[PDB]
Amino acid sequence: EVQLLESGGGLVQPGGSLRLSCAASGFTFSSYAMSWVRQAPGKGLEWVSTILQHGQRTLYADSVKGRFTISRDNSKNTLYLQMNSLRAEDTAVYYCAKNRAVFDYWGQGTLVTVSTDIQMTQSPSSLSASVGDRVTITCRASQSISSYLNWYQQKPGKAPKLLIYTASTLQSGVPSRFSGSGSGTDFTLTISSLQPEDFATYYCQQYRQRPPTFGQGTKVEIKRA
Repeated sequence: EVQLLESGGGLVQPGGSLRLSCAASGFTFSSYAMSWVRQAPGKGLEWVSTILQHGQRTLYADSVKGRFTISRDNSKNTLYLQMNSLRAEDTAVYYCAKNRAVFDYWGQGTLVTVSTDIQMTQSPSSLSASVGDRVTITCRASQSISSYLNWYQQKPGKAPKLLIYTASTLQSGVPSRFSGSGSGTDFTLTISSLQPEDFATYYCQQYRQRPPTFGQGTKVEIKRA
């Protein structure tokens, strides 16, 4: 089984520094690029950084350029994010993810507390439904992204899980009631019959352009009493 274990999160003062670590097992660590994606409290997913297979090249998001440094030790199968000059905006749960575009495995995340791109828009923002219902989520892109569109499921209290990649291809182990379709700028994720485990927040992510960008997400919750 594939395992990603983050550590290093904690409370720090603004301007301070932290070092996050990710321990990987169950796959050839050196064969893949590794990324950090963060989620601010009550907000959506945001790609932070990516490092290539042998540490040759690194990419950063504009908000962290100059303050963050990603590194890896392929002998220790470990990934590092050195966060310097921390700000209040940096407060978030930081996730360790495999790959650079299609994040097929995620760690559980570590919480860090501080005392021109393609825009993806999801609709609805939230929706209340019941078991057995049919749910349809729409993801729209500011410019054409062909079919380079992924869908992630994030159950409450859990890390994101890859559902669909390249618009319509189901990930191994995903139930058939999930289906994805669309092209260009307009995409849909459909759950044909809701099950109690399907109540979660769903995110769409484009990897047509670097950096990859996410939608705000769609919360699918049970109908309140």
